[PDB]
Amino acid sequence: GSAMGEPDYEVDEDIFRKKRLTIMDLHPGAGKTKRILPSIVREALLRRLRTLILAPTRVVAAEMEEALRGLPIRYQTPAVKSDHTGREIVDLMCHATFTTRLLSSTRVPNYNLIVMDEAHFTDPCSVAARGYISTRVEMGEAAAIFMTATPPGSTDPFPQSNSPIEDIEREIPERSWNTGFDWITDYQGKTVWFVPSIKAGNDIANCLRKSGKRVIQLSRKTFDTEYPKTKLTDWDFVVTTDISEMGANFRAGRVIDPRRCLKPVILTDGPERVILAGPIPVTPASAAQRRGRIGRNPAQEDDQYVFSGDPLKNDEDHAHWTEAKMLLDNIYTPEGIIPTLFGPEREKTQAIDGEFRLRGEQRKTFVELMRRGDLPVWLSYKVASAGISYKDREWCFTGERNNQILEENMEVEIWTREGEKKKLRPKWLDARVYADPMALKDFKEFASGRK
RNA sequence: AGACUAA
Ligand SMILES: Nc1ncnc2c1ncn2[C@@H]1O[C@H](COP(=O)(O)OP(=O)(O)O)[C@@H](O)[C@H]1O
Ligand SMILES: [Mn+2]
Repeated sequence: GSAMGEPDYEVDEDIFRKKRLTIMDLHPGAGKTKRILPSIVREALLRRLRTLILAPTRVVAAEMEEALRGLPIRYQTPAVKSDHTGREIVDLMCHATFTTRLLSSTRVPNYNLIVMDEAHFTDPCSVAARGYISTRVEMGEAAAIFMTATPPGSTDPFPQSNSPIEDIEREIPERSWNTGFDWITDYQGKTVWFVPSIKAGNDIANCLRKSGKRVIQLSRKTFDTEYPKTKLTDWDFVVTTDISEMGANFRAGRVIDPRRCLKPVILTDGPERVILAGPIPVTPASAAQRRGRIGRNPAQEDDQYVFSGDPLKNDEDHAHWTEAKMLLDNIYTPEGIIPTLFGPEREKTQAIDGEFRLRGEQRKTFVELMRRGDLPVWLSYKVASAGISYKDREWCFTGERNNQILEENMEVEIWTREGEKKKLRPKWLDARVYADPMALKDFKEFASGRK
């Protein structure tokens, strides 16, 4: 038994058995991250188990550190700074960090216990990680615990909460607004507002500030200096991307959720390419996670969730299912086994197995294009499997006529390392490297030979 | 688009 949000003395021996995958399917705010996880970790240390803890984002990682503070844990994330002796048997890192380590030339510890928090995360690295973890369990090499309020197959956008939630459907502005949305600024409590992009977040946040509102902007770019500020009394609005979709304990009163996002889609009609489709409705699991940011305080009973529109459950055309398989086909078990996708996430798209297997230098190039080149999984796969080296940027110019990249209606020119002037016309098109002007600048640096 | 950047 336990009290005071403190960990339970009693932990089930069942969850530590090899060949055992435990799905902890508990509602938002039940105590997965900050009460259950510490109990498991303390009991893992006593059992002397080589242990891996996985967070989807740095927001979840920071939440974990608060609960795990004092324990001999090795943090492998910029989100947390702590002294490490080097003899820690418990490692903590993000989902994508682990997949990266699995794809790189050196070698993950042989964990016999793996705890993945937010085991529904649809980021391609997270899906591939679940594939690895579930084969390790199947082989009898590890015990694993998957913690999530929205396990695969979740259709309920309004799950159980610690406190009653007032669900309100209203129109929500995507852009700045002069007028017509007084309900946003008339509210007295603290609001968490989910935006599909940092661009949209910028022009919504400066719109709120000119109304004398204290606004914190959260994303991958501002996390470091800004997340400690949410752990304060000095804010009205948190305008956040999906970095805060999971795990966050903002201690707020309201979530504004437009329930929209841009989705990468692989197009198969004609030459294969990636587009950014949408904005389209988010999944029921995303809506449920976002709503899960509030109604967490049993002493605070009038929290609000303001949303717009229905969710869209069908995401089979989302590129993350192909890309997860592109990664997992190149990940190997120490025994030699390529892992298969976690049960519930199989046949989201037409497999077939080992289709994305890369050889020798191609697998290294594949990883290098993602980690050093900052290119998406699909694009990196296409370049690597064509036998192109990481530093060979020819493919950025040899695309068919229709692949010519435009910026402000003008044909993009690249000046190369050697002073050639060439039109940006890549052989493979991925809208993620050209849609946003900031993304395109980075891709222009890549095409130059300067990345 | 968003997330991750470890050894
Ligand atoms: N720093 C804190 N101070 C007070 N309460 C907290 C703090 N962090 C989390 N909580 C509360 O503890 C409960 C469980 O938190 P958590 O473990 O994050 O739940 P879950 O991971 O299942 O969403 C929630 O009610 C949450 O609001
Ligand atoms: Mn949690």
